[PDB]
This record gives sequence, structure tokens and C-alpha cells, in this order.
Amino acid sequence: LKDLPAETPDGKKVMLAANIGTPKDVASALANGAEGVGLFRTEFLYMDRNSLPSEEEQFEAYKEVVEKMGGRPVTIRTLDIGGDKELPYLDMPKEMNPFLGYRAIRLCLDRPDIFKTQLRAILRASAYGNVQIMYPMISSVEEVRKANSILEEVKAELDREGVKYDKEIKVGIMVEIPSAAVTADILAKEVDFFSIGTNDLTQYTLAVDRMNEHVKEYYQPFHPAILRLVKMVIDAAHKEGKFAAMCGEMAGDPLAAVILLGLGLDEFSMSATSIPEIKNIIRNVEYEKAKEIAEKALNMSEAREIEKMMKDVIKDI
Amino acid sequence: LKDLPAETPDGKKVMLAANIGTPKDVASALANGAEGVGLFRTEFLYMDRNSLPSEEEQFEAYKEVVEKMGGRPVTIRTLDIGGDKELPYLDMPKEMNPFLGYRAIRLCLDRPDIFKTQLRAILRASAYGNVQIMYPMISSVEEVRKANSILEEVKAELDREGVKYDKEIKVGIMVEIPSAAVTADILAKEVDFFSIGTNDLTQYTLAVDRMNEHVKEYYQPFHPAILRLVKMVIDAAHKEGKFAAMCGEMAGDPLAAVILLGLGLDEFSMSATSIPEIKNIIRNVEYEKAKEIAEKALNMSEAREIEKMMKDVIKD
Ligand SMILES: [Mg+2]
Ligand SMILES: [Mg+2]
Repeated sequence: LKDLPAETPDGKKVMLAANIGTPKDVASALANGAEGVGLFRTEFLYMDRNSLPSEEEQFEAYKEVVEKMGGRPVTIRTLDIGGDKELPYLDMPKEMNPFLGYRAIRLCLDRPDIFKTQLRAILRASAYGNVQIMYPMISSVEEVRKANSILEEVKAELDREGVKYDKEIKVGIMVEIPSAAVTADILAKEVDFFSIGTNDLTQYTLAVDRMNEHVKEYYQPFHPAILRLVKMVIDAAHKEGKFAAMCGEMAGDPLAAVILLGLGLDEFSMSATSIPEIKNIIRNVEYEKAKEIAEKALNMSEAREIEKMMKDVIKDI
Repeated sequence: LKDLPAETPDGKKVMLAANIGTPKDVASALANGAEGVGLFRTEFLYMDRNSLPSEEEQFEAYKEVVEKMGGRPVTIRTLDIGGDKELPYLDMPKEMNPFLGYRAIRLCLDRPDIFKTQLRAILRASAYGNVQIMYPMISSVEEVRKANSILEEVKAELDREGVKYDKEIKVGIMVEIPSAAVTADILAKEVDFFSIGTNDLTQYTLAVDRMNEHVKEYYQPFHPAILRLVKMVIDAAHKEGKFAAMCGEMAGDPLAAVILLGLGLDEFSMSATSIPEIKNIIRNVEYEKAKEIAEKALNMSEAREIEKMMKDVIKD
């Protein structure tokens, strides 16, 4: 049943959640047993249009998802877009390397008018259910503090207006810039949770644009560096009594599941149709064994060795 | 201070070397007391022309530098160029993010004809002085192996041709892709030395193109992540009994000098005119003190605070 938990035969439970891109994705997420939305991408509100999305428009979309998820947590990622999306109204610079450029939280900090509208909408939606905020493209704890300063300005304005919001709203970050993983210990003290964006973490850590056909082979999700950074983030979160999620494609990859379980990942967020397959793996591997396998993976020097091992593991299940 | 060693009062010596971009840079390097060339950039041979540089042309350039340096080590970096530099004859593709694309060692491995021509010229040049080879843009040990395999093929060619080269030639890598720093322990077993390219390490680690005016402030050389990766690379080299150099701009920065010293950096490579100032700092700070200062820096959370501290350290 989609209602059985992702729980090992020796009693370790993890959370399986859905990544969504619009409110229409909710039905499929629940049908597949999602326990929450680990990543609500908000780009849909900004794309394919000629004006900034109003607070009310954003609010209605966030509220719909929050309500339909019936108390399950909904982690909303703030604007994660750059000038490569070539959106007219946004009036963005042409850039030589947009992936390393003026995008996401950097755009939001430079344009707090835009950022405040979205934060207002999210905070208003939090009165209707279990909402979390997640900042993308964070390189440093200094940026988290800047972002939170704006969030607090918005909360104070809502207080003055008598507009309600969840005063206990949890605010975390995407860990995708390598510096955020390397300094996860510093960040863990000042965020409520981490969610690892392994797609971009892998690209930045290996300096590879995986959409570039000429270098696609250099995108290596099982590179030991990636496993090391993932472990570092998970351990840093736990040292501070906080949770570590992953919403990058890796979390929905059956080959990565046992390693992630063994490393102590708390929440796996993925395309909804991937949930049953990962749940089945978790329900059929002992946590004690998964820890041993993760340990073996961390001792390996090549991505292909880890992949060979993980293929053998899945075969055995 | 020219002929004076870069050595602390309590006896810790480091090597100060020059970064160069053309053989014409040698005189100034020597004038400022460079003990070697920590980075010979080879892009000049490929720029401003209608076809690839011949093996002979490359050879002549490398030979000149190696001889003029009179026995001092010359670390030659292999082709580091990407499609963002418009060199039509090169035929490199248009890319959305060239800094993360088909460039440097990736180009060389895909086009071994180009790579072999350069490697032959460097090897040939190594018969006339102290030459080292350094591969740029390495993300993994597997790439090092591939590059060395081509090097070995070239060595074999020269042997059959009875052409002379240094059999003991040292081969290392630039550490600038974050994965290479994170797995420096793996890489250290299979390279002869590291040189840290902090310019690009900082750009990749913080995901920032520092030439982008909208985000230039996100480029922060003293971010704790950069210091931690630098320490990791130095320690990894040392565990394998090997040396760690740095040729990024940080090595020439007076604010970084005491931290780098305290971390145990072996070689600082920089614009020639920066050498005297760095030497002066090293000669006027105790190694024991530098180690404490480095430890303090590595315990801090904010680049701005680290910079403040270092400004006070060298104020004297
Ligand atoms: Mg991302
Ligand atoms: Mg470089």
C-alpha cells in the first residue's frame, strides 16, 4: 500500500515527499503516497508572461497546495530563476555564464520589491497549513542573514496590518553551491533545515554544465566528492538537531537509495511516480546493512566502483 | 631583499615563484628574486593566429624560459583555453556556460592531436633545464590517468626517435575544480604535486563568475570554504610527502600571506612585482605565530571578519 511507511525491517523510518512545479501536481503526489512536498518550485508563477505575478496570484497558488496537502509539510522554494529564462519584463542582463550569475537569491536580494511580494504570499498561505520556506543558491551564512532580515521586515508589516501567518514557520536552504556544503556546520546554526539540491551541487562541484553535450560525461553524480559533501551536510544538520532532505534527482534514484538511507538522510523528495520504487527499497533493506554499505561507498576512490556496488545491491533486493 | 630567502625568524622557509604568460616575463621575475616559475601560462602560443602553434614554435618558447631560469623549476601549465575566447581556427562550440564547458584538459583529451604536440614540446624542452608539467581543470583522478596515458605514448614516441627528455619529469595538477580539492587525498597518490588555482577554485566553489558585474561581490577569496579547501589540499599533499603550491591571485595577496604560511603552503607563485612584499611579510612573522593566526582564521565564520583580522596582522 501507498500508506505503508518507508521503514526498514529493523525499524528505521524516513520521509518520502514529492517535488512539484504547479498545484496540478498534487493529486499525483498523494496518489503515490507522498508524505509532503519537499520542493515546491515557484518558477511557474514568473514564466510565460509579461508582468510580475501579484501577491494575490502567488497566494492563491500556494494556498491551494497547502490546503490540498492536508497538514503535510509543503516546502516552498523562493524564486530560483535567472536571465537565461529570458523573461521580457524581468529585464535581466545577458551573461557569459548565467549558471554562475545573477539569479535566484541574488536577484531577490538585489530586488527586495520582488522578494517581498513572494514572501508576503508564502507567509499568508502559512495560515492555512504546514508551510516551510527554502532559499535557493545560498553560498554563505551572510546571505541567509540578509534574506531573513527581509523576511522579518515582511512579518512586521503583516503584524501591523493584522494579517496572520505561522509565527513558527521553518526557514531553511537549498544546499547546492559547494561552499554551502563545505560550511554546512556554520549554516546549520542559522537555518531550520537543509535540502540538498544534488543536480546543481554536482554541476558546480565538478564544474560541468550537464546540458552541454560536449562535456556531459563529466557530470558524475556518484563522484566521491559528491558523496562526501552529502555526508557532510547530513552530519552538520544532525549535530544541530535539524533535518536533512534531498530534492535533487539522486533522491529518486533507486541506486542511491541505500547509500542515502545509510548516511542518515531524513527526507527524500522526488518526482511522485518514483516514490513507490524507493519505498520498496527502504522497506527491504536493514538500516544496519545500509550503514555498512554507505561506509563501503565512502571508502571507494572511483564513481564507477560505487555504481557497480550499488547495482549489485539493487540486484540482491 | 632580492637574494634574501623567504624565511621566518624562527626558520620556516617557503619558495616564492613567478607566474608568467610569455618568455618576455622572465627578466622581471628574476629581478624580483623569483626562485622559479610556478605557473607558465601557455595560451599566448594559441592566441592571435589563424592556425594551431607548431611543435617547434612551442618548443622554442619553452626552451628559452627553461634556460633563462638557470636550473630553477619551471611549472608549465598545459592548454587552459575554452570557447569563451574566440579563436575561430580552433572551432570550439558555442556554449551557454563556457566556464563549465569544453575547455582546457577536456579539450585536450578530446583532441589528443593538439595535446601531443604540446606535450612533445614540453618534454623536448625538459632536456635543457628544470621542467614540470601541470594539467588544468582536473575534476577527478580518472582524468589524470587519461592524460598520463597520452603523455606515456608521447614519451614512447620520443624514445623510439632517440629524442632526449627528462625521465624524472614531475607531473602535477592545478587544483581549481571543487571536486579535486574535496578528493585531494585520492589525487595525491597519483600526482607529483598540487598547485592551487584559487581564482577559479573561488569562482566554482561560490558559483560566481567574478567578471559578471551584477554578482562580483559574491566572489570572496576569504570565504571560510575556500580556506578549508586550501588547507585540505595542502594537508593531502603533505600526507603523501609531496609539495603544495598556489598560483592563484591569493598567493600574491599580503592579507593572505600569514594564513598561507601558517597552513604550511610550500610555494607561492605570483605576479613578479608582488614577490618582494610577500617576502617581507614572511621574514617578519614567526612561523609559530603564523600557525596560531591560521588556526584563528580557520575558526572564523565570515570572510569580512577574516579580512579585518588580517589587515591588523600585517598593519605593522
Ligand atoms: Mg538548483
Ligand atoms: Mg584556472
